[PDB]
Amino acid sequence: GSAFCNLRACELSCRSLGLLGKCIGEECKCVPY
Repeated sequence: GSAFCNLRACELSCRSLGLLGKCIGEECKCVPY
């Protein structure tokens, strides 16, 4: 939102599920790890 998505940054947010972070359609997505 307002600026473009980073994936190291998305990975840091998805770490809280134990997931793997990606960006998809300019929003962070966590996939099961």
